[PDB]
Amino acid sequence: SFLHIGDICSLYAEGSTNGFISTLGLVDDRCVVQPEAGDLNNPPKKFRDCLFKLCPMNRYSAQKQFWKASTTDAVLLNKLHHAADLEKKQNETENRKLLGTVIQYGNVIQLLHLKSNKYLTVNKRLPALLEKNAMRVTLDEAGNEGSWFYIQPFYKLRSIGDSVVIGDKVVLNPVNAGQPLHASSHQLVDNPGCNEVNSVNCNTSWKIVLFLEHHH
Repeated sequence: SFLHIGDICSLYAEGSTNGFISTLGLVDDRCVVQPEAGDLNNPPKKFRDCLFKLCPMNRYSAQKQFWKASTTDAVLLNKLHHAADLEKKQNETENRKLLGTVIQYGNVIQLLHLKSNKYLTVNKRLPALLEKNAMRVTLDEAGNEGSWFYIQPFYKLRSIGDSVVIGDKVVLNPVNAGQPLHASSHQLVDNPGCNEVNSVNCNTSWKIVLFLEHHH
């Protein structure tokens, strides 16, 4: 039972705080873990909100150049706009070819939160809202380089190059945005009950729990 691009899973954190990554609405871009909401044997009531789709690494170079422009030249801006469209089209095409391919440890993936249709994203230039020395994690619709994560093995049963097995505990390590995804114990003031997910050197493990195979 291996994990594939296109599979839909939930991510269960095991750390100082245990729980599935979830969100706080369609507008609020904060990611959290609610320990009391549920666990592996007793999953939370709103599980629709804990679902992520495993996606390939999107190209963002042309998009970034365009977003960046800024610029006064309309001719240039149109060339960049076109290039960004060709890039988005290439992601669409290539990502379709990758559907159903097995994910190997060391691969770069993106995590699409299905309910909000946004990617889990690390912001290398922003501190987390609560945990001081950590970097901020947010939900971003288009995503960016901060949405790129290496999926690495938490334990040595499997190594880089091996297929990721369902139920495996992994490290979600940003490619260049910062440190591993962390399930902190920093409780949100406004909410219960919810603890901040951020990016910082940590020992959190993330268990990949399969919900639906890609072909569905």
